[PDB]
Amino acid sequence: FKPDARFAWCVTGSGHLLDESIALALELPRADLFLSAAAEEVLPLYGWALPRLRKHFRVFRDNSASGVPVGMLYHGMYHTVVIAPATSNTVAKCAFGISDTLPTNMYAQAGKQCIPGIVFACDTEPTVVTQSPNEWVELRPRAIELDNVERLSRFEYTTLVRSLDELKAALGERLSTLDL
Amino acid sequence: FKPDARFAWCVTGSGHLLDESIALALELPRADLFLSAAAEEVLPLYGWALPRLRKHFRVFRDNSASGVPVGMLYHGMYHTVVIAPATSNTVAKCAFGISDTLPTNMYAQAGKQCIPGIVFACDTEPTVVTQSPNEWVELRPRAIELDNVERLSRFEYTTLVRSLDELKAALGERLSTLDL
Amino acid sequence: FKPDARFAWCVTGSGHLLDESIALALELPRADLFLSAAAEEVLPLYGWALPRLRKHFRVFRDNSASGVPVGMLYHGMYHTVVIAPATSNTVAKCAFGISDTLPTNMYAQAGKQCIPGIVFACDTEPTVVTQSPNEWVELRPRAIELDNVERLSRFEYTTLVRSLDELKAALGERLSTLDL
Amino acid sequence: FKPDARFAWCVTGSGHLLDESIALALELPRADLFLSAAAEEVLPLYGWALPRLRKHFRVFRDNSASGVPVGMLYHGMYHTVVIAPATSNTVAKCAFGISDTLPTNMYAQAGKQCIPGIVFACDTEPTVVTQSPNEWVELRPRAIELDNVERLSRFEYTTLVRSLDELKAALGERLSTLDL
Amino acid sequence: FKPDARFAWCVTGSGHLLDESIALALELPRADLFLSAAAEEVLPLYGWALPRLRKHFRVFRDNSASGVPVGMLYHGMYHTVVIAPATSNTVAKCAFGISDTLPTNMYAQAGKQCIPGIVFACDTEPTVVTQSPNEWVELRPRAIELDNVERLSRFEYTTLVRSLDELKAALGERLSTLDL
Amino acid sequence: FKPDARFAWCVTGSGHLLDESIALALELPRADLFLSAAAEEVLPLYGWALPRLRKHFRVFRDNSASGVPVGMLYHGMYHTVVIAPATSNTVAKCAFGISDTLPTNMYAQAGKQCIPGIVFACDTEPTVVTQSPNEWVELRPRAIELDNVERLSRFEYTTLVRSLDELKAALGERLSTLDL
Ligand SMILES: Cc1cc2nc3c(=O)[nH]c(=O)nc-3n(C[C@H](O)[C@H](O)[C@H](O)COP(=O)(O)O)c2cc1C
Ligand SMILES: Cc1cc2nc3c(=O)[nH]c(=O)nc-3n(C[C@H](O)[C@H](O)[C@H](O)COP(=O)(O)O)c2cc1C
Ligand SMILES: Cc1cc2nc3c(=O)[nH]c(=O)nc-3n(C[C@H](O)[C@H](O)[C@H](O)COP(=O)(O)O)c2cc1C
Ligand SMILES: Cc1cc2nc3c(=O)[nH]c(=O)nc-3n(C[C@H](O)[C@H](O)[C@H](O)COP(=O)(O)O)c2cc1C
Ligand SMILES: Cc1cc2nc3c(=O)[nH]c(=O)nc-3n(C[C@H](O)[C@H](O)[C@H](O)COP(=O)(O)O)c2cc1C
Ligand SMILES: Cc1cc2nc3c(=O)[nH]c(=O)nc-3n(C[C@H](O)[C@H](O)[C@H](O)COP(=O)(O)O)c2cc1C
Ligand SMILES: Cc1cc2nc3c(=O)[nH]c(=O)nc-3n(C[C@H](O)[C@H](O)[C@H](O)COP(=O)(O)O)c2cc1C
Ligand SMILES: Cc1cc2nc3c(=O)[nH]c(=O)nc-3n(C[C@H](O)[C@H](O)[C@H](O)COP(=O)(O)O)c2cc1C
Ligand SMILES: Cc1cc2nc3c(=O)[nH]c(=O)nc-3n(C[C@H](O)[C@H](O)[C@H](O)COP(=O)(O)O)c2cc1C
Ligand SMILES: Cc1cc2nc3c(=O)[nH]c(=O)nc-3n(C[C@H](O)[C@H](O)[C@H](O)COP(=O)(O)O)c2cc1C
Ligand SMILES: Cc1cc2nc3c(=O)[nH]c(=O)nc-3n(C[C@H](O)[C@H](O)[C@H](O)COP(=O)(O)O)c2cc1C
Ligand SMILES: Cc1cc2nc3c(=O)[nH]c(=O)nc-3n(C[C@H](O)[C@H](O)[C@H](O)COP(=O)(O)O)c2cc1C
Repeated sequence: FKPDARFAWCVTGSGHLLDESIALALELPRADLFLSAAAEEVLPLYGWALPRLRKHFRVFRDNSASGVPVGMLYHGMYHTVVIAPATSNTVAKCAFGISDTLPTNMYAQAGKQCIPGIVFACDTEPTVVTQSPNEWVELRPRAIELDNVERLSRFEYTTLVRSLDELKAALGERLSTLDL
Repeated sequence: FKPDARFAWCVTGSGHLLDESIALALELPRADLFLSAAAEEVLPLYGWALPRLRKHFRVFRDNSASGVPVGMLYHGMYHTVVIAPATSNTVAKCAFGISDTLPTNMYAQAGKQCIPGIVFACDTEPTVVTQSPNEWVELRPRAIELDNVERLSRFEYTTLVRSLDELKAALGERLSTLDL
Repeated sequence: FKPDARFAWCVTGSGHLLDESIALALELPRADLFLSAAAEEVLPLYGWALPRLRKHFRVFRDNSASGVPVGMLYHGMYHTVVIAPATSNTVAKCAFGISDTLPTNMYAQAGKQCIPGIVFACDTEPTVVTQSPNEWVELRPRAIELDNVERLSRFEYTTLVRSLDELKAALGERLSTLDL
Repeated sequence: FKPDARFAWCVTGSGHLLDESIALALELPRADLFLSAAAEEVLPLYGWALPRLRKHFRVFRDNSASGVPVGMLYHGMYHTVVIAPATSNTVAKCAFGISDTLPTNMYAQAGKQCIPGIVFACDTEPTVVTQSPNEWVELRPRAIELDNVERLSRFEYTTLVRSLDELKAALGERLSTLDL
Repeated sequence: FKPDARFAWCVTGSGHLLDESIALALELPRADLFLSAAAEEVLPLYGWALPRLRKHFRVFRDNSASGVPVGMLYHGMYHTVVIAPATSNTVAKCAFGISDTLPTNMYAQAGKQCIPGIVFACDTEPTVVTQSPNEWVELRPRAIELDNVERLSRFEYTTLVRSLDELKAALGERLSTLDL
Repeated sequence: FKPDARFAWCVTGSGHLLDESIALALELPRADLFLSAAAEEVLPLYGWALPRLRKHFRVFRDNSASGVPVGMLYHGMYHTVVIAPATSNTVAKCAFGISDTLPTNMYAQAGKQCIPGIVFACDTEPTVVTQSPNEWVELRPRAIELDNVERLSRFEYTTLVRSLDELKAALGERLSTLDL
């Protein structure tokens, strides 16, 4: 990798722990953001519109079908790919080798080049989504979500994490490895 | 249970997600706190000294060897027992039927009376503990921690949860069941 | 054993059949009582405060972390160890080789010296606890209680009994063996 | 670890080979002692009262329920945890992930942080305890003691040793690794 | 069942826990007694002669070969059949479908009509029978007694209980079911 | 055996725990020493030259190819054979039925006559041998040593012990059996 290589932090269209995920990315020494089309829609709804993101990050939008920004991986510009948060959709696509979004292309190309990937899968446990003070909706991962997490966790050069704490740990191990 | 039955929320000597756990307890309609001896030492270190807790809760300290406050379970005063956060130590004791602290006695007696228990086990995944801005310690659960979580998760009338989100979901299901 | 060796009768913090257990101990030719910390709290609630016990027995309280009174086993002063009643907690500790109370230390040290132990396990069957004339609570042993009884029943030099009648029988066999 | 990191040598309430264990600790370049409550009672009976220990060691007593001194592990102050001698009780607690004493908390926290532990289990073989010149008591480990030693010996980052000689060897290997 | 349906409490010729069994029957809201021929002989020997029983109960003697009083089951007069205490003899007869006494006919006819039966089997554990202050006889259940208890415990609409405590629990569950 | 029968204590050319082994032999009521050729060379190096040994013991040197002193076993002069310490070499020879030294002949002939043998095998665990204050050598038993210990431990009339404590226990049991 180049001496000043960076984290490639991909964001998908997940509202789940989105703010906390960006908060962690903010703590990293050098990271650029790579968005899916859905992320670009979802991020403004949770406090992270593009103009705010660009105060802190270089931000690459998903505006090509071929995933043109992934070409930077060939130039040693990114030492690690992160997907956080990862929608169930993106976990499914990664697990089956589908790459038709910027984050799934970044992940697949990283793997082909033996670049470490860290994937924060957010559908491993039940959760609660509230609308009013005394009304809420419980979400429960389905068999397919759980199976896809298991599938992806077995991938080469991939650390699948299931919580913010574990994401922090994976990032910390990567930083230690890179002597950063 | 009595018409005005409450949550029995037990706290153990865990700094891990302690503040967020108390925050959830604060949201419940009626809950009393039951501390281990270690909790009484640890809680003040993280912003929850007894005088602050007592502004919001009835608080029972672990000051008897026999677990005298557990007698209230026999009077239909508590419809649910929670342990959150639960130290690895308390998960181990619960898993093997040891009850020599107020929280482990509350849990065991609940089970014998078929009162639902919800246990927030905090040692299921790696995590990071920081001391200085650029120095930190990674913790990793051992086989025994993982095995004990598996053991306890199989207990009658017990919902073992592994995250704050899942704890919220379990609490929400309980509230729905009780029509609260 | 010394010519005038005695029964070492350990009491734990169990209200269950406590009065009947002490009644049986009273019938034995020479027995001393060894209490857990919880027993010292529970016994007065059921008619057996320390001053009443001391009219009939030498009574050893659990007031050392190391279980100092157990040293008397090394001097041939006790030919038999009894635990009656035994809490689920003490059955669990005995079953896993934990000895951090006077009764569990007495039991473990007895075993290491091949001194017969008799353990009255009180959580083998459902029971009823009453509060008012027409209101009561049913207790039901959990899998862990049943499993721990099975575990402990297999121990060397150990007779696990599940009723007062069977405790009487075990005591009677011991008396016959000792020609008392 | 810090440049001047030390051995964390835990002592439990075992009279067995206690004097020889302290003798070995005395030979180590830098070691602090961490006592259980039972150790504090037992040590004076065998020639090692606290004032004598403190001529040679920093000594931490077990005077908190939460195991406050273990916090020093997070600061890289101890490169190794030793438990020697280890009572059957402490071996049992370690084997099942119970940590409610200073030594068992030191051991568990070491493991979670991948700090090497060395445990001198003293109940692996029959032994003789004498009272008078021509009278003595044979002790024999029970199945549960032997099983617990086997269990603990399989733990991550743990070297279970069964003799003083093997403890010396383990310490020597650790010193060689640390280039001390 | 009729609105004022009763317990049909059968007594067999067992001296074992007979007084305590009648004591429990006395606590039930509405119960009639149904005796075997042997019960009629044994009951007076233990404090419960027919005239004393009839101060508290309607009492049906076993004075017909066909078990004429069992006809009352067809009229919805009894919501539950109890046998307590049950001799080994009556447990054996029930287990093999033999009905040639009033209690065994009550039990079999209850089963055919899907009326719940509760059977207190008294030969599951060793016990002691005393004659003089320092002389006694130990009884031990044989394989056939243990096997027959296992057999009967599997019967439809049957709760086999092995202690007074468990009998109380079964009765309590029945009362709760019947909203009594 | 003769009324004044003795222990036949064999010594091999082991420096390991040699001084402590002789110390135990000194405590026995009546024991004679039987040396291998290697023992006669090694003993003076560790404080036990023949003239010192002969102040306390009758000492038989290995100065015949046929093991002439073993003839005393035929005359009921020795009730027990001990080998302590036993070199790996002597454990190997005993395990395979080789008897071409005084100790291995004493052991084999004892076995053929059903005379109890106690063998202190010293190669069951790693150990440390020091030369200078800060330099030492670790020894580790090989598979063949461990296998041979297992083999010999299965021999008729043989108690294989792996520590000084266990040797003391075996000797104590023998003394108790012989009412000495
Ligand atoms: C269309 C939509 C889909 C969502 N899907 C998920 C999901 O798959 N998993 C999840 O944990 N939360 C999901 N959420 C919840 C958001 O991530 C987040 O919690 C936020 O509070 C949304 O609030 P709201 O759905 O009530 O409008 C979803 C929200 C929306 C609007
Ligand atoms: C406000 C909002 C919040 C959402 N949150 C989630 C979520 O937390 N997890 C999830 O799997 N999908 C969530 N979705 C649905 C995804 O955006 C949707 O599946 C999309 O196709 C994901 O595409 P992507 O994986 O390429 O980013 C959300 C949708 C909306 C509109
Ligand atoms: C003695 C001690 C034990 C701890 N044990 C754990 C643990 O088992 N699991 C965990 O997630 N955090 C553990 N922590 C971390 C605290 O829960 C919490 O994260 C806090 O930040 C402690 O900061 P500090 O250890 O650096 O002093 C422990 C902290 C201390 C002092
Ligand atoms: C400041 C501090 C923080 C701690 N945090 C944790 C923790 O997050 N998880 C854990 O298993 N133990 C933690 N410990 C250790 C426990 O307090 C210790 O094991 C204690 O025996 C637990 O007892 P309890 O389960 O009855 O509450 C901590 C200790 C201290 C002093
Ligand atoms: C805190 C507490 C725990 C008890 N635990 C048990 C138990 O595990 N098993 C049991 O048979 N009885 C148990 N009991 C019941 C007492 O042993 C005894 O039956 C007595 O009647 C207690 O009355 P009470 O609980 O209504 O106050 C418990 C009672 C209390 C107060
Ligand atoms: C009034 C009272 C009665 C209790 N009765 C029982 C009981 O019958 N059985 C039981 O397992 N625990 C019972 N407990 C709970 C035990 O006292 C508790 O588990 C304690 O930790 C036991 O410690 P020990 O085994 O060392 O004596 C009771 C507690 C109280 C306050
Ligand atoms: C209460 C007590 C418990 C003991 N437990 C053990 C033990 O579990 N294992 C052991 O090898 N020695 C044990 N010992 C023996 C001491 O560790 C030590 O050998 C010392 O000589 C004790 O002498 P004494 O028991 O005759 O008073 C115990 C001694 C006492 C007093
Ligand atoms: C004088 C004395 C010596 C003891 N020696 C031993 C011993 O050698 N081994 C052992 O397992 N227990 C021994 N015990 C019993 C332990 O001290 C007891 O089990 C205690 O609960 C251990 O607690 P700990 O493991 O936290 O230190 C001894 C007790 C006394 C009073
Ligand atoms: C003929 C006879 C048979 C008995 N059978 C039993 C029995 O099978 N099981 C039992 O627990 N007790 C049995 N007992 C004991 C009585 O139920 C009861 O305990 C009473 O104390 C009888 O005293 P006794 O036999 O010494 O005369 C029997 C007693 C007698 C006389
Ligand atoms: C005084 C006395 C007490 C008895 N106690 C018992 C007993 O406790 N258990 C038992 O199985 N048989 C006992 N028997 C024997 C039974 O009465 C005998 O087996 C009889 O045939 C039982 O008939 P039944 O089951 O129809 O009532 C006792 C007999 C007598 C005379
Ligand atoms: C030739 C020789 C062989 C030895 N073999 C062993 C052995 O097989 N096992 C052992 O525990 N010690 C062995 N030792 C060590 C001695 O038994 C003893 O520990 C003593 O301290 C020897 O010191 P030194 O070897 O440094 O000269 C041996 C020593 C020597 C000189
Ligand atoms: C000073 C010295 C110490 C020795 N210590 C040991 C020892 O501790 N264990 C061992 O297996 N061999 C040891 N040996 C090697 C044995 O003496 C050697 O294998 C010899 O052949 C043993 O013969 P033996 O079994 O008939 O006595 C030592 C040798 C020397 C010179």
